[PDB]
Amino acid sequence: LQEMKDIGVQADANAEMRARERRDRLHEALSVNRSRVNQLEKQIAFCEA
Repeated sequence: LQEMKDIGVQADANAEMRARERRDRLHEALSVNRSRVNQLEKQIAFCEA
């Protein structure tokens, strides 16, 4: 219990599932946005070349 107080995280079950869901969809959205950026950058390099 002292360890719990030390870590000091509420870690509610609802909170945990919700948190993992949001952060995971954030991860994938990040990846997609970066992929889009990469594609546009490649097209632009193509135009220059």
